[PDB]
Order: sequence, then structure tokens, then C-alpha cells
Amino acid sequence: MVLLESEQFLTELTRLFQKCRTSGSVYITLKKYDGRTKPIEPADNKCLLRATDGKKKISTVVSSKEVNKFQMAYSNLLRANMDGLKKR
RNA sequence: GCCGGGCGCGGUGGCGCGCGCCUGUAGUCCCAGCUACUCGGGAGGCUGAGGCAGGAGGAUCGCUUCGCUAUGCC
Repeated sequence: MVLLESEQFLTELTRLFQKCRTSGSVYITLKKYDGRTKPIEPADNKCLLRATDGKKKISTVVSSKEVNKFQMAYSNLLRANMDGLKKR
């Protein structure tokens, strides 16, 4: 798939959230990433996040050296783009 | 040989396909065409892949529920 870095991944996730506003759903999947590139070397410090809407899909890999920078930005992006609920 | 799958709607005689919904792998991009006919063509990555039968777990399709008694010639 379209594998991008965190900087472009967040921007494209923003576009997905905006495009799935009036019609469409946003699918976000998080899973521990081993690092394999060939069918069954195995790394234990990677995580994989895939964002799709049915038509366009993007994927990203976050490691230890970038977890600290990516966590806050991802949480802020979710807070900004996941509005539209009841406030009780 | 493999590189998503399924549900409903729609088009086509048919394939490819468009829309909405749900759900995966470490593992896809582009161009719209093939012309009575079961995946049209191009460019990339992989060695294991395909089919059958059971089991638990998601969104959905079809069914549903007249007696008692009280103050008293104090």
C-alpha cells in the first residue's frame, strides 16, 4: 500500500476525516508490527497504523525513536477531527 | 501461482465495474476496455498458493415475540 511517514500520514488522515464527514466512515487499525517484508530479522520495536475509508488507504510504521513525537500529534489530530458528538 | 474479501443497491446479454456498509495481511499502482466471450490491457513486488468440510467470535439479510353500635328519667 501507500506507505508514508508520520508527517504525511497525519495530513492524509485529516483529509480522510474531512472527506468522511457527510457520507463515509473512517477505519483506523493499530497492530504490533514485526517488520517482515517477505512471506513466512523480526523486530520487536515497531507498530503499524493503517487508515482507510474504503477507497484510499495509507499505512505508517512508528518506532521507538519517533513514538514520543508521534503520540501527542496523533492524539491532537484525533481530538481535532473526531468532533460531532453529544456533550451531555 | 499470489498481491484483499464479503453484504445490499445499480449498469452490462456477460466480464471489468460505480455507490453505500462491514471486515483483513508483513505483502499493489495505472489506463479504461474485452466484443457474443467467465478476469480487458499495461507497470511493479513475492514463493508458496488454490479448493473442500467443521468451530468461536463483527456490521448486515429474512422471521419474530334490616342487623352492629353510642350519650341517658346522674
